[PDB]
Amino acid sequence: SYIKPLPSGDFIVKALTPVDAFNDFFGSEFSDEEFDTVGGLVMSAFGHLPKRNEVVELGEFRFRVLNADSRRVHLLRLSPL
Repeated sequence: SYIKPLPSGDFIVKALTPVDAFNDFFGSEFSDEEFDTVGGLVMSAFGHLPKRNEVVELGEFRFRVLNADSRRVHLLRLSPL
């Protein structure tokens, strides 16, 4: 549902993924008090609505925008650092 494994070892992650769920999958420690969803985590780090192929590094991961529309991020590619 939330994640799709890729054979590179990266993941496609839905922006609506709860941060609690994300930390459980990936071993990260992002704040579930400060953030509700991965897209919120990413949009805060950008400080704007990103376009496809914008990238941010947070924690031990790289987040690359695969899909966003005019309102929100939809899909991120997650790579380990």
